Amino acid sequence: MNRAVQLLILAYVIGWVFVWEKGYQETDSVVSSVTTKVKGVAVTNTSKLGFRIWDVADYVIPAQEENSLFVMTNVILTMNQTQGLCPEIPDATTVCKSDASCTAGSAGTHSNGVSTGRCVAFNGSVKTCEVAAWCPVEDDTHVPQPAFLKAAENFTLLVKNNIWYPKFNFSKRNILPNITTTYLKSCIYDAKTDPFCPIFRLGKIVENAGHSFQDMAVEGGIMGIQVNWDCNLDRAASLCLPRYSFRRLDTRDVEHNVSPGYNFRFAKYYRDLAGNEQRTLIKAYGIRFDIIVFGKAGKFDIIPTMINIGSGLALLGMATVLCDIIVLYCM
Amino acid sequence: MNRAVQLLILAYVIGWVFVWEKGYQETDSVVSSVTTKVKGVAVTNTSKLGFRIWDVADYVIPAQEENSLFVMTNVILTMNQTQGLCPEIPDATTVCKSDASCTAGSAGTHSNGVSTGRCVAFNGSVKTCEVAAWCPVEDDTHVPQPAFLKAAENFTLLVKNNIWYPKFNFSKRNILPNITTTYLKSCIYDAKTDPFCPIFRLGKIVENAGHSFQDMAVEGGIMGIQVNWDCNLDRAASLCLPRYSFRRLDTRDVEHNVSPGYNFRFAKYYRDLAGNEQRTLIKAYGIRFDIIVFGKAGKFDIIPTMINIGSGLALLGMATVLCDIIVLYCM
Amino acid sequence: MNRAVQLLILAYVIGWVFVWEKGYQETDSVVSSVTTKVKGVAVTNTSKLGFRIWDVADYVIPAQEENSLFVMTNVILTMNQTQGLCPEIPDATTVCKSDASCTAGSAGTHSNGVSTGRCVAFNGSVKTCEVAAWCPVEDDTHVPQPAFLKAAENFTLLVKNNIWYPKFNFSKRNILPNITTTYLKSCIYDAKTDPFCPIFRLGKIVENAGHSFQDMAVEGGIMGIQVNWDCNLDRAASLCLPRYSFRRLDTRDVEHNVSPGYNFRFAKYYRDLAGNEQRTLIKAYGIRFDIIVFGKAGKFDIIPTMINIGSGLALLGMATVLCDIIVLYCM
Ligand SMILES: *[C@@H]1O[C@H](CO)[C@@H](O[C@@H]2O[C@H](CO)[C@@H](O[C@@H]3O[C@H](CO)[C@@H](O)[C@H](O)[C@@H]3O)[C@H](O)[C@H]2NC(C)=O)[C@H](O)[C@H]1NC(C)=O
Ligand SMILES: *[C@@H]1O[C@H](CO)[C@@H](O[C@@H]2O[C@H](CO)[C@@H](O[C@@H]3O[C@H](CO)[C@@H](O)[C@H](O)[C@@H]3O)[C@H](O)[C@H]2NC(C)=O)[C@H](O)[C@H]1NC(C)=O
Ligand SMILES: *[C@@H]1O[C@H](CO)[C@@H](O[C@@H]2O[C@H](CO)[C@@H](O[C@@H]3O[C@H](CO)[C@@H](O)[C@H](O)[C@@H]3O)[C@H](O)[C@H]2NC(C)=O)[C@H](O)[C@H]1NC(C)=O
Ligand SMILES: Nc1ncnc2c1ncn2[C@@H]1O[C@H](COP(=O)(O)OP(=O)(O)OP(=O)(O)O)[C@@H](O)[C@H]1O
Ligand SMILES: Nc1ncnc2c1ncn2[C@@H]1O[C@H](COP(=O)(O)OP(=O)(O)OP(=O)(O)O)[C@@H](O)[C@H]1O
Ligand SMILES: Nc1ncnc2c1ncn2[C@@H]1O[C@H](COP(=O)(O)OP(=O)(O)OP(=O)(O)O)[C@@H](O)[C@H]1O
Ligand SMILES: *[C@@H]1O[C@H](CO)[C@@H](O[C@@H]2O[C@H](CO)[C@@H](O)[C@H](O)[C@H]2NC(C)=O)[C@H](O)[C@H]1NC(C)=O
Ligand SMILES: *[C@@H]1O[C@H](CO)[C@@H](O[C@@H]2O[C@H](CO)[C@@H](O)[C@H](O)[C@H]2NC(C)=O)[C@H](O)[C@H]1NC(C)=O
Ligand SMILES: *[C@@H]1O[C@H](CO)[C@@H](O[C@@H]2O[C@H](CO)[C@@H](O)[C@H](O)[C@H]2NC(C)=O)[C@H](O)[C@H]1NC(C)=O
Ligand SMILES: *[C@@H]1O[C@H](CO)[C@@H](O[C@@H]2O[C@H](CO)[C@@H](O)[C@H](O)[C@H]2NC(C)=O)[C@H](O)[C@H]1NC(C)=O
Ligand SMILES: *[C@@H]1O[C@H](CO)[C@@H](O[C@@H]2O[C@H](CO)[C@@H](O)[C@H](O)[C@H]2NC(C)=O)[C@H](O)[C@H]1NC(C)=O
Ligand SMILES: *[C@@H]1O[C@H](CO)[C@@H](O[C@@H]2O[C@H](CO)[C@@H](O)[C@H](O)[C@H]2NC(C)=O)[C@H](O)[C@H]1NC(C)=O
Ligand SMILES: *[C@@H]1O[C@H](CO)[C@@H](O)[C@H](O)[C@H]1NC(C)=O
Ligand SMILES: *[C@@H]1O[C@H](CO)[C@@H](O)[C@H](O)[C@H]1NC(C)=O
Ligand SMILES: *[C@@H]1O[C@H](CO)[C@@H](O)[C@H](O)[C@H]1NC(C)=O
Ligand SMILES: *[C@@H]1O[C@H](CO)[C@@H](O)[C@H](O)[C@H]1NC(C)=O
Ligand SMILES: *[C@@H]1O[C@H](CO)[C@@H](O)[C@H](O)[C@H]1NC(C)=O
Ligand SMILES: *[C@@H]1O[C@H](CO)[C@@H](O)[C@H](O)[C@H]1NC(C)=O
Ligand SMILES: *[C@@H]1O[C@H](CO)[C@@H](O)[C@H](O)[C@H]1NC(C)=O
Ligand SMILES: *[C@@H]1O[C@H](CO)[C@@H](O)[C@H](O)[C@H]1NC(C)=O
Ligand SMILES: *[C@@H]1O[C@H](CO)[C@@H](O)[C@H](O)[C@H]1NC(C)=O
Ligand SMILES: [Mg+2]
Ligand SMILES: [Mg+2]
Ligand SMILES: [Mg+2]
Repeated sequence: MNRAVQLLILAYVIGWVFVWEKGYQETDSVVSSVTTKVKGVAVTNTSKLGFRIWDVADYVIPAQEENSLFVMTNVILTMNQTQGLCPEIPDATTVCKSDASCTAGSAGTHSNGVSTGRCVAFNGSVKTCEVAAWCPVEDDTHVPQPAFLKAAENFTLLVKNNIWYPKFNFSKRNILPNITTTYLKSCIYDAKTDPFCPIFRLGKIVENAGHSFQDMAVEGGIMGIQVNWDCNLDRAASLCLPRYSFRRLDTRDVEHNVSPGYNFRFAKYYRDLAGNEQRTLIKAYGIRFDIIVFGKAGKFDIIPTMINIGSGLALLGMATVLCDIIVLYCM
Repeated sequence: MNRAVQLLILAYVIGWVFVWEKGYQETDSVVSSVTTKVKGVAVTNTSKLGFRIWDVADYVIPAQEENSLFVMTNVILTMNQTQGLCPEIPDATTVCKSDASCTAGSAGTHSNGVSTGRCVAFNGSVKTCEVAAWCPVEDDTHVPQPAFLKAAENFTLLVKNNIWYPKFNFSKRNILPNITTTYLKSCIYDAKTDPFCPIFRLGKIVENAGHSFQDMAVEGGIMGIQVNWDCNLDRAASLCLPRYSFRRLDTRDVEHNVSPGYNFRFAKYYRDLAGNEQRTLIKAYGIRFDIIVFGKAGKFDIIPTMINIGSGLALLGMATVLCDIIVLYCM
Repeated sequence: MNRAVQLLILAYVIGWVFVWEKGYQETDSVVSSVTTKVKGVAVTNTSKLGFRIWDVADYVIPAQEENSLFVMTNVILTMNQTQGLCPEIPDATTVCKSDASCTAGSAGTHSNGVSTGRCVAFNGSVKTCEVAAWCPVEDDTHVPQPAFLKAAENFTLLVKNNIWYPKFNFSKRNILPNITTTYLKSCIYDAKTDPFCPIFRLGKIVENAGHSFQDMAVEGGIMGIQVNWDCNLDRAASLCLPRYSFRRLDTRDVEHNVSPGYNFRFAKYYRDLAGNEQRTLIKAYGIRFDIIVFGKAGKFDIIPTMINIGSGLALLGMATVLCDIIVLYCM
């Protein structure tokens, strides 16, 4: 029976290690560079803003990032803001009846300005505390619904991924060598029809993750594009191909709805004829697209092979002899 | 005694491996997304700049980043810069007595413009070489002390961290489900009183790292916020909690004081009525806050358990039999 | 012979493990922070743009990044763009003979505006479809050659790298303590003469990677600066030194030339006296410099040493006894 036992061990070393686990290969991780470009135009003709055009230079903030990009889907605008004194937005906290309620220097965390201790009139019927800030102050109580830039559902995104394995002298990109300019000009990614077109539609990205673009566009969120490289360098180089998957990354609270979506504030600065600073305040809601790249390569190397061989041999002998010892003890 | 030896080995496999090392669990790394928001307003009434307001759109450059943010604490401003010809800032190098000293095209690395080979008068008493640049040139010899935006010590920062373990289908955020909006509106992190409030005060961040905010605010630096997730997925999901620690990341030289702090330059561009380009040059000193997230999860899996079991068995037999061989040789 | 065999095993444990592999050391990975600064000025006197000055605030977009930076080398400018109606750039697709060819709402992915269904005259001889966009539309058919900002070859880049090993309480930077301000003011990196000056010239960076800066500057690309830390903490702290290498990261297609270089679009916004929005559209070509830091440290620890010792002992006995068993079977 010893011979039988030793054989099973031989099976383990040959089938599970060298074949199943490819113990004959050396492994390495990937170094990746990602660049993105978005195309699409949105047109709005609201009464307050008039006729507006939104192109790539308008809704992508900033122009370029690393492994990420942000696309604006909803917006609140405050134009003609100047440094001075103004009343606050009326609420349960800022409403005052006299100067006694207001305290000078009450610069809280949520106050967009520094209170001057004076109770001034926001309009004819309400009176609020006066602050020193950019005036008039922003009113963000009514987020637009549906999204202001809901046409972003039909925008397209090109992902250019350059991967490099420093150990094996192997580099390539996700734009395959058999892709032409004519094909790249009019291709949209699909898992079945165009699995290697590197151009994705944003609405399709959100839908493939199991969500709805129009629901997510009102307040924003985080979407994760996962690129996977599983290349065996013993094969041809044309068989090292990427795989794409999508997942929503921001966790949503439905019991309390604490801190939903994703937004930030930025401004565009101007000057008048007199030289005074002026600005437009922009509260931007939108979706951030993170590109996550995983990849490992394998190439045949003699060292790992030999190491495993020795281990298997040792293992076999030890086991067989262990079995022999146990058999005599049982006898 | 063989029985005794085999027993000790049994102890090793049961106590150190399965229990202490949790060999019965499969492990995975974390995928994290970090978003930040800063609140706070600073007011200055200097003579040169007049009355100014600094809000989040003014001192955070750029509006949003990935795993990082920059807050301005000190500033030098050069307003009304136009492209043309101007003298350099007087020093030991730019001061000239005649056009012979100046050489045309002497565009060095530290020259903010290209020298035209002419010696012009900086003012009535000093004469410096003429350059072609944005004029007038910046004078950064006197860094303001104390910091211009020293009120940034009292600003607050919200950190939103979304973590995902791809292997186990587990995702959550650092804003716990038992945190409400009322609590989040007025909470400040403290290791003892509020260990899970995700809002930190910048001065407290710098102080908890063993430093002083006012000293660091004059020239800037790098501060590292470390988030640690140590979650055992066999337990309840509410026990996967983050831990926060802080450390200053920029190494300071005190023997020579070579390249201290952290600063960069950026500009705001304007136009006049005639269409000529005009700009304000801004040299910004401040602190960069890097968010570093570490996390590993563990969940029970049968494979690792069995593997360890086999190893322990093998080990035991081999050892016991090794001891038996050694005993006979000693005899 | 048993004694001989056991001896060879002793050699393995002593020479390959403890000495060659340093099994007596505990290992750790690095946490790195990278900051960059670029110096250099370019002057152009083209007929369309007039006299222009390009300083660090003009060609670095954005002002600061994380582990990366972008330097502009070529540019196409479209000034005085306003929202309205204008014809498209003539080509094989936009040229129309009547309003029947144009379809209203034909907002494609490659259309910079939304077609209004009208065929208007681009100039006296050609007629193209009308779109609603920022007008006039950009004409990017003729990329300037040689590069507009080809003087960027002589710009210099300072890399400040702060590394930290959390396990061993060891931190330092790539600006060595024996580097002075006088040396840092006028040093350029060279592998033989100045191997530790942290200031690199961009043209030299591209040349050391095996390429030409002027060829790469017309359309741009990605360049990778690799920093390597190989520190043995048992030695003196002054011997933990960085090593620099360079590699081009963007893969180029020469058979089809699909998606070459690297570029993006951004705008500068202005207002007129009447309050209408106006902008300058900028298509920027340039090189992105990615800083990649690898580092592992080793310090003596008793645990790893003991573990290896035990393994070696076990190994020796098992092997020697395995050989003894095999010998009797052969007999
Ligand atoms: C360029 O080379 C790539 C190879 O990386 C070609 O990809 C191939 O694309 C076709 C069409 O999408 C795939 O066929 C598919 O087969 C599945 C069944 O396996 C079927 O369900 C689909 O409907 C489709 O017929 C093919 O699998 C894929 N090759 C792979 C994945 O290795 C691509 O077509 C080439 N393009 C050109 C223009 O030559
Ligand atoms: C929401 O759930 C968290 C659980 O993750 C609650 O955290 C708990 O907070 C309290 C109060 O800060 C901690 O009590 C502390 O105990 C230490 C001694 O261990 C003491 O020195 C402190 O002064 C304080 O009393 C408690 O340990 C902590 N739970 C943990 C760490 O598991 C939080 O209170 C909950 N919030 C609400 C509003 O229910
Ligand atoms: C500051 O300390 C560093 C040590 O990290 C000094 O680096 C040393 O620089 C010199 C000059 O570049 C190197 O000498 C070189 O030797 C090779 C042969 O090994 C030769 O081919 C070169 O032409 C050059 O002579 C030296 O190896 C290097 N030390 C190392 C690498 O450990 C640096 O010089 C110090 N600076 C000052 C101002 O003291
Ligand atoms: N840096 C900060 N300091 C203190 N509170 C903050 C900070 N950032 C956000 N908050 C508060 O946390 C809550 C949820 O944050 P969130 O930004 O998602 O909501 P929000 O309505 O967009 O916040 P806000 O409009 O006040 O900027 C808000 O009530 C907000 O006031
Ligand atoms: N890209 C660069 N090329 C050459 N020298 C540089 C570069 N960046 C910085 N330096 C020099 O390195 C030294 C230290 O850098 P650091 O930026 O910290 O000081 P600094 O006074 O803020 O620099 P500067 O004001 O000239 O921009 C300075 O003397 C600076 O001139
Ligand atoms: N987001 C996108 N959606 C669709 N097509 C795209 C997108 N980004 C780029 N492309 C197309 O891919 C091709 C190669 O991209 P690339 O940007 O390198 O060339 P380009 O001439 O600079 O592109 P363009 O000038 O149209 O912005 C171009 O024909 C471009 O139109
Ligand atoms: C995105 O594009 C699709 C297709 O171009 C739009 O879907 C069509 O929209 C038109 C009106 O523009 C409707 O008449 C059609 O019934 C829609 N469906 C189809 C199948 O054609 C879609 O509305 C666009 N999304 C936007 C603009 O947000
Ligand atoms: C890693 O791969 C690159 C790409 O093949 C090699 O670059 C070649 O380098 C030689 C000598 O420097 C040149 O003659 C070739 O023209 C280069 N090829 C290309 C495509 O540019 C590089 O040498 C490889 N590295 C090593 C260590 O062999
Ligand atoms: C940050 O805020 C604290 C508390 O609001 C300030 O500390 C107080 O400042 C006032 C003046 O504004 C003094 O009268 C008090 O004596 C200070 N201490 C206390 C305990 O109240 C602090 O000055 C602020 N830091 C700034 C503005 O840089
Ligand atoms: C990973 O976890 C998510 C979250 O639980 C799973 O998403 C569910 O998917 C099913 C089918 O697609 C839906 O019916 C549920 O509504 C989803 N849940 C939520 C909360 O959105 C996802 O299926 C899991 N992945 C796998 C492979 O099981
Ligand atoms: C980068 O700088 C070098 C040296 O400063 C320039 O090379 C010289 O340029 C001058 C003209 O400015 C020529 O007369 C010399 O013959 C060039 N060579 C040498 C060795 O001096 C180089 O032209 C610059 N590159 C630019 C401006 O793109
Ligand atoms: C890690 O290293 C730092 C730097 O040496 C240590 O910081 C010292 O901390 C003590 C007590 O907090 C201070 O008295 C020293 O002045 C600090 N040194 C410096 C240079 O700032 C830190 O304590 C170390 N960490 C541990 C756990 O020992
Ligand atoms: C925008 O809407 C107004 C109101 O109907 C209309 O008068 C105007 O012509 C529209 N804009 C354009 C560019 O047609
Ligand atoms: C003043 O403003 C508040 C808040 O928007 C509003 O409720 C109130 O009706 C306004 N009063 C008048 C007279 O417009
Ligand atoms: C800047 O200077 C020009 C003249 O050089 C002047 O016309 C303009 O008003 C100035 N701008 C400001 C903001 O003072
Ligand atoms: C700023 O200081 C000046 C000088 O004291 C003062 O006249 C002015 O009123 C101050 N600004 C404001 C908004 O009060
Ligand atoms: C000219 O400027 C230099 C440098 O700031 C200064 O030292 C000198 O006193 C100035 N001369 C006059 C007359 O203002
Ligand atoms: C841009 O054109 C408008 C008229 O369309 C003109 O008033 C303005 O002066 C121009 N701007 C520049 C910078 O030439
Ligand atoms: C730019 O070139 C023109 C044309 O030769 C010249 O008149 C002008 O003086 C040049 N610019 C400068 C600043 O000299
Ligand atoms: C009109 O523009 C097209 C495209 O640039 C050009 O080919 C053509 O010669 C132009 N016609 C006239 C009359 O300028
Ligand atoms: C903003 O308001 C000022 C007066 O406060 C006015 O002079 C200016 O024209 C306004 N700007 C716009 C764009 O309406
Ligand atoms: Mg709000
Ligand atoms: Mg300086
Ligand atoms: Mg084009």
